[PDB]
Amino acid sequence: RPWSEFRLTPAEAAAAAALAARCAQRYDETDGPEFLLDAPVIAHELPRRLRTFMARARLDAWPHALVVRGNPVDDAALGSTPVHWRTARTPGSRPLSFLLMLYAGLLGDVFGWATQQDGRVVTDVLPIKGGEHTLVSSSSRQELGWHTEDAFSPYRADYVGLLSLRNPDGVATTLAGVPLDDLDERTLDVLFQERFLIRPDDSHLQVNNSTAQQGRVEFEGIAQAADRPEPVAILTGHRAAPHLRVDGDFSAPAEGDEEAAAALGTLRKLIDASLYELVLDQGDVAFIDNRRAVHGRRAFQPRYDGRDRWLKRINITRDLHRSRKAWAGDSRVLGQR
Amino acid sequence: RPWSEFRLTPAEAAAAAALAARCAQRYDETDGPEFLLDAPVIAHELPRRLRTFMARARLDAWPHALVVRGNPVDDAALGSTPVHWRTARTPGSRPLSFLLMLYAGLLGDVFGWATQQDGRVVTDVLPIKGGEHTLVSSSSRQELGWHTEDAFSPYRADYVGLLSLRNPDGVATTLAGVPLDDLDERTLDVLFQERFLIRPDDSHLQVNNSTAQQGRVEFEGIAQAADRPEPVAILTGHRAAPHLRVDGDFSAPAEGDEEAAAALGTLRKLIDASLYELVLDQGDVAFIDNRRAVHGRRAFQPRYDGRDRWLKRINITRDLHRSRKAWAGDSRVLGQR
Ligand SMILES: NC(=[NH2+])NCCC[C@H](N)C(=O)O
Ligand SMILES: NC(=[NH2+])NCCC[C@H](N)C(=O)O
Ligand SMILES: [Fe+2]
Ligand SMILES: [Fe+2]
Repeated sequence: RPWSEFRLTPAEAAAAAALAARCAQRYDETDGPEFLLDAPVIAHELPRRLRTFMARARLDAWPHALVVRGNPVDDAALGSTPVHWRTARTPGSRPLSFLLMLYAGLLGDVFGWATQQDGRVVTDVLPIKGGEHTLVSSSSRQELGWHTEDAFSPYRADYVGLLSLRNPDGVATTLAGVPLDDLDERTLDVLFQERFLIRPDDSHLQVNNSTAQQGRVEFEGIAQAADRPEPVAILTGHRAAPHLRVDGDFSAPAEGDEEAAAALGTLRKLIDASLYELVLDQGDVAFIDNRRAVHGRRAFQPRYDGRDRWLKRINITRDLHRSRKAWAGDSRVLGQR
Repeated sequence: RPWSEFRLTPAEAAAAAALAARCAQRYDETDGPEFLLDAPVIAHELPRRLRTFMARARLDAWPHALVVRGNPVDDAALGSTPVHWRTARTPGSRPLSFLLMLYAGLLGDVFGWATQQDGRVVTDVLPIKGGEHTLVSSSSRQELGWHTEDAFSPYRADYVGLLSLRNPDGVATTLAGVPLDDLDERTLDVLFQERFLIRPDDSHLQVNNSTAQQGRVEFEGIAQAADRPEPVAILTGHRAAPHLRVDGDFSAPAEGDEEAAAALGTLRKLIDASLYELVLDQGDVAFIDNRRAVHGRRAFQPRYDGRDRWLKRINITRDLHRSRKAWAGDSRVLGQR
């Protein structure tokens, strides 16, 4: 497969769950300063074979994601899928939120955005009634188009963690790498040049955060990024294994640049053609390499009966200090005037 | 102090030493692929209080270095200081080399250069007879001028680890941060612009590596960087806490750019004025933040009697994949044609 996969034994899965439950019993919340600081060290107590996989798989040159299968989730204990992310920090999902953060701590520094889901570090992906055909992760009936997470920002995550709390109908996450087998060298050259506009996605809009959140200054920076985007490259680094920065619905060529436009149009077609599926079943966790791959989610018919698909999500950077300009006044929650 | 300091208790120091000895007994060498992959996970077995310090101190906004005091070193067991780095992998220094790598594994991904000390990851700092007045770390009588480690390279370390095997006369390492209390905004503006040349230092020259090393292709990239340096900025990131990229002996203004020259001249004067001393006594380890601080070493009279000052050194990056263009054919040893 194009991702690296690990399956917990029942004993390993139970041990990780017990550790997460212990943390949930000793800390007030996942996003509190105390657990944010302690989690990477507590994560050292996770099963050795899992720690070995995470340390090595992160250093491999090829995988689009690190996938860990086999975390038990009891639907009765978990309770119904929340109707909105606002009310999604349910007691039943609490230990799994701690588990996600522990796993994330093995890969890097977790963080959130001042302008997304009220500045939470652990966020929620679930269908919101009335928001089926939006461009945000709470969509359903409309496919979530492929994207680099927070592509607009130089402080975007290196890894995006997704823990499936439930996914009864097996809705697929989509993934694609750089279509290096099909990009001609001229097109590749153009994609490496600063000739593209990438605007913030709709999750950073005031309407998709709680009221009175909301007037906070960090939405100014989002407005600037949308109104006056600076030209940037889509590809960076090594020509034989480039890093990728693009969003199918929020990228554009630089104004009047038809060669750049042609390169982007070609890239869209090649990514559409090479897009593949990863189904995160209940208890599966994926850490998507946000530099090597774009990701999305297939269209699905939401249930709205209390058993809708539901993920916990977390943004991870290899170096928090890279984003210090955007340390709102925290750190761990990013944004700018 | 401007650095963050931790002192091992005798029990903690002994436990860390036992772990390093265990590793030395089970692995053939520190730089072998096996220990490079395993060290970050084995490091999870280090004393908890040390792991907590390393996880937290790395995330603080202020320190120029992380300093760990109190590792025992027995001079009788260590043996005489080597006459050259080539012959410096002595049985007596072996466990301490493993210890350094374990500590480094808590902070990030270790790596070396194809063009420095024969591509070794764990390197040596000791005085070489005849090389007293050189610009390299084996100098003595001539002060080692302040510098960002490998300032010429975009793949330079985030942290530089220095473990003092011996330092009988207490020779000081020098450190300085960005002189933010004295840089006027115009000068600061200019330092943030791509108007400076930074060439590779003399440690990357063929003459300072073993013969037949030496014709290898990576020296071509070093020649290109020296002959045709691309203009780069000295300061990056947040204006209120910038990252620093400069070398007192290998930096220059862009050709004919007198405003840039004035800014560099001013910076030299301010760094010279704010330079301070850190003495790494026997058994002390420092991890210098290579983005926040420049460092050097005071002039000293070498002994050449077998008890000269001697450090083990290691380069650390928060993300190895940042340098994939320069993965010679390894990774862990960097360089380019
Ligand atoms: N092409 C897109 N739909 N981009 C936006 C992706 C979803 C966005 N990151 C969110 O959490 O809502
Ligand atoms: N200004 C300088 N002397 N720069 C070079 C610093 C020493 C070099 N990094 C070495 O290990 O030899
Ligand atoms: Fe996403
Ligand atoms: Fe140095």
